[PDB]
Amino acid sequence: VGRLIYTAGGYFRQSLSYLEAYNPSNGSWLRLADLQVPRSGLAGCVVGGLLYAVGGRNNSPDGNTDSSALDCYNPMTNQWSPCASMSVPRNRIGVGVIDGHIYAVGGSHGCIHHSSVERYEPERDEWHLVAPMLTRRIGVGVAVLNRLLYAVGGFDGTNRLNSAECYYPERNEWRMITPMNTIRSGAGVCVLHNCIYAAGGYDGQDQLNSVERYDVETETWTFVAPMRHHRSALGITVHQGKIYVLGGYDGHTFLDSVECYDPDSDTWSEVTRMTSGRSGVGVAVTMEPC
Ligand SMILES: Cc1cc(C)c(C)c(S(=O)(=O)Nc2ccc(N3CC[C@H](C(=O)O)C3)c3ccccc23)c1C
Repeated sequence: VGRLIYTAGGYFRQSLSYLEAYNPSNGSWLRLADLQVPRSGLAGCVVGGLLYAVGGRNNSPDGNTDSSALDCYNPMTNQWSPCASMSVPRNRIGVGVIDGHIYAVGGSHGCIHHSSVERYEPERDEWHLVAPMLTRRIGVGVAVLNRLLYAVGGFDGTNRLNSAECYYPERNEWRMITPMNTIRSGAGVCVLHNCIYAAGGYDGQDQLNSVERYDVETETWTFVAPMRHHRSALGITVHQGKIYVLGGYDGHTFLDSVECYDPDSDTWSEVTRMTSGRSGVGVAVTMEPC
């Protein structure tokens, strides 16, 4: 359910199919069952000890193709299993989980930028569209806090976004929440305690290192200790009350750089480095493969 940091897919010269797990308890990396198709700018989530890869795109030399797929990886069997496909392909996707259901936010398909949202029901192996986001959003940040889905930043088609909105599943509607202090396309969005962190990204001109959090109670975005490196198209996850950023693009290189955020000590620290440097990775935390 939650023990190893899994890094699914990514990109470096082409869309990677790598599935490496990191043990923060001994700094080790474990290469596992490669993804059936390589994918990049996909989402990674965990539902009931099972790891899911949602969306992305296969930027290959033989031709680039956005994904509608939702694969499943099992730490016990160390196997990938193709599950029910989402109505649409969604590259630079956003995913969150509310009450054991995967929500698939925005993402792009060819020139189209999606405003749409779809909900996977693992018990039935079905995908059903729900009300769409108020804005079209790619490279969107998605986080669930208090059984509410939040879509942070992204790119509408014309503008890079600082805006964010919340989804209330019962009413099946989206309302805008306080906008960020910074414009963030290709952010790294997660939830730690009661705050929603939006780290790095691209403000239209440069890769960001700034990390700002949204406090739900107070409804205000606030800056915190910046990251060591500037990153857009980065991996983010929370493990044992510490935010972990994974790779991404700095403006010059596709980083191998993995940083941990101690919110208690308000500090970012170089924790390891992924085998290969890469961007657009899918990242989730679940049980070891034993
Ligand atoms: C540098 C770069 C160039 C190429 C050719 C590709 C293919 C990749 S990628 O695989 O990682 N995909 C992604 C490219 C660009 C992204 N955002 C970030 C900022 C950028 C913008 O508004 O300018 C759009 C992404 C966001 C989330 C996930 C994957 C993203 C990368 C990062």
